[PDB]
Amino acid sequence: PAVHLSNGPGQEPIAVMTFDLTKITKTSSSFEVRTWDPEGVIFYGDTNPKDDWFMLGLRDGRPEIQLHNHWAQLTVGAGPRLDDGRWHQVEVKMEGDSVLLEVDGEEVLRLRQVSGPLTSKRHPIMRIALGGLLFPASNLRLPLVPALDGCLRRDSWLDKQAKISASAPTSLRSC
Amino acid sequence: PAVHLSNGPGQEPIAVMTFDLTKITKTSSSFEVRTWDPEGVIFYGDTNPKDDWFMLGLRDGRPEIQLHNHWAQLTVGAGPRLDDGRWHQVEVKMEGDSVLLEVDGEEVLRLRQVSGPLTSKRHPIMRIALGGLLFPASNLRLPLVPALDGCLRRDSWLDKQAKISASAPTSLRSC
Ligand SMILES: C[C@]12CC[C@@H]3c4ccc(O)cc4CC[C@H]3[C@@H]1CC[C@@H]2O
Ligand SMILES: C[C@]12CC[C@@H]3c4ccc(O)cc4CC[C@H]3[C@@H]1CC[C@@H]2O
Ligand SMILES: [Ca+2]
Ligand SMILES: [Ca+2]
Repeated sequence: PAVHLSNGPGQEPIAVMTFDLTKITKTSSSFEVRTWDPEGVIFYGDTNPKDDWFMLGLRDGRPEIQLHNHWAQLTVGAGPRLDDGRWHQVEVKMEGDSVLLEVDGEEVLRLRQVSGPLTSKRHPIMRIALGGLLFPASNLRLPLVPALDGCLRRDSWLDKQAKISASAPTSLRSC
Repeated sequence: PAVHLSNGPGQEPIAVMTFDLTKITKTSSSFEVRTWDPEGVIFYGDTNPKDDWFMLGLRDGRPEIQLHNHWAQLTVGAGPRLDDGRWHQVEVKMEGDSVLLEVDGEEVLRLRQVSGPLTSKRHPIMRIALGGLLFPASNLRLPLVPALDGCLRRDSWLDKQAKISASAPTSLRSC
């Protein structure tokens, strides 16, 4: 079962989850995505939308990560185009001080020395938003148009042990 | 004709070129590299080894860029392993405010918003060192052992119009 990553004209995420970082052990997430859209947000995460935030999206068909925290601030593209209408496996892992991006079983990007441990963030509540940002797109380091006309399936985010809340799936729309 | 990227035990580059940035028009370089070595420096560049420097190397077989300037400071891995004993084409381009890395005809990395124009650097003299750094390896954001047991060929760096000086090829060693 797959869900649409955008619902209608709005830019809002289709879903938000929140996690207690004092209870994280697994610091990775995995999902499959399918789209013909070259630009948009796949997911956004933060502990503070002003001071500690992360965005995985597509620009010109390829993955783009933007992140802004006390240790690093960056806008980076990598990997193959994904806007070919095929399902693609994506894994985004925090390992040590690094963020790893794997696409279709291949590591395509490693941002080294970019974060302290999730355990120790100043604010111990992490949000993950699917298909949109939790601030205006103009707040990005490099704006894009967030709407991603795509589908998401087989998605797991950190683990249930850490999860405090998840948005109502009443609004989710099947693909 | 190919040359070795390391000569004996020392860490020093095998060659240094310097350029007048007031005369650059082409801001890209291209070469082929072949190695079985998973770690080392391919080339280093700077306008100031303290304040504005760039390194392309291999770590765990894959490209790594480190760069430190007024606008960005980063350590990033991307692309496939290159330590498979095959010749690989590499192109490193500055385009707008971005650095592009292309391997075997595929863009594998785009560092966006990382530099002002080469035209306008505070110091208008750029050095490019092949096979080594122009400071101690401990000065890197993330140290590696610089010696790269590999070969380089078909290399062009910016253009001759901009070049002020090039090291004596008396020390270069053929592969
Ligand atoms: C933990 C994840 C990778 C690392 C991400 C990160 C990494 C650094 C940072 O300062 C904030 C965030 C928030 C979102 C995190 C992501 C949410 C899911 C993904 O697996
Ligand atoms: C111009 C090159 C790409 C951009 C590199 C860069 C990029 C940003 C910066 O602040 C310094 C340097 C120095 C070395 C430059 C490289 C030397 C050859 C390569 O093509
Ligand atoms: Ca879009
Ligand atoms: Ca080596």
